Amino acid sequence: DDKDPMSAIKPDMRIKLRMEGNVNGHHFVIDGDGTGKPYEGKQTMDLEVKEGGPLPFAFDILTTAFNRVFVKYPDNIQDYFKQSFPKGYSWERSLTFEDGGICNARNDITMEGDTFYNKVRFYGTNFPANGPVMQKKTLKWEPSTEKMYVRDGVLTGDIEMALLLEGNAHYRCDFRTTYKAKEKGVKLPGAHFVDHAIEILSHDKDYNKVKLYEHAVAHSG
Repeated sequence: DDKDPMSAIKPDMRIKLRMEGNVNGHHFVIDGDGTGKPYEGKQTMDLEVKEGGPLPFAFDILTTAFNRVFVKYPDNIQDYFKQSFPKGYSWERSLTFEDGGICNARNDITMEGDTFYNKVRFYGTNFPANGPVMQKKTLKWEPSTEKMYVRDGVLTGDIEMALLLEGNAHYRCDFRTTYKAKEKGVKLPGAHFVDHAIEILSHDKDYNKVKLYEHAVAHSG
């Protein structure tokens, strides 16, 4: 062990992002600019809708597609994401909501110097016209625990999410993310959990500009 552990992943990195896709036929393009500390499991991002604004659907369904490199991994758990760089990795995610709405998100994450670049694509469909997503009745994603494990040789993360709605109601969704490193020799980690909390710090009236924050910590049992 004579190599620099932070030779690729610096304690303070920048994040550049561009999201492209549509939800129920409404195309949009959102840019992302923020920083974060990977070893502390924190990241902040200033978002701006460049096309398709104002979004006719809830902005909360997109926040989780706006990088597990910002996870505070203990020394007894293999960090599959921090060992994915400088080359990077990518993930594919499916979001299955309780009223039939289904989304497919993916992000190709590369590293150029001190900046994380993200090529995000978000495609949602089957959302009911009177549902809380199209009617914009959501408030926040509840903090929740993602479970990491190896499924058929690929690092998989399932979690049961929940969106707080207006009127003391909840709107649940089931996530399934597959994380693949571009170097196919990166050692897969063991089964562990990732407690995370995502929230919108500030936003304008039409959600054209959003300041997003996320905090995540990894642990086992």
